Amino acid sequence: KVPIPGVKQALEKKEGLFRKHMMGKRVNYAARSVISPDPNIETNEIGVPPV
DNA sequence: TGTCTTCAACTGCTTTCGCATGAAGTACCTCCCAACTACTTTTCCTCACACTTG
Repeated sequence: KVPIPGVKQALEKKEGLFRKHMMGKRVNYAARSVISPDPNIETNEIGVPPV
């Protein structure tokens, strides 16, 4: 009945410590935001909000 | 003596990335707690009978 996981469960499945914190990670110096159109910028630029 | 064949039980996975917002188990046990009522507690107060008198 929901037995605390051991190191084998800790390392595998969807997570696989390898998959959730090694093959992909959170990163610093990053932001996420809803994108808004704008034709006046270059086609190679990105409009960054002053925040 | 030696090699071969099918079935059923067992293994591991089968969208990604984030918000929310975290909450909730529970038997067995209880000692603690809050209660109503009664009972008990500490200081204080005030009167009273007998022998004897004449």
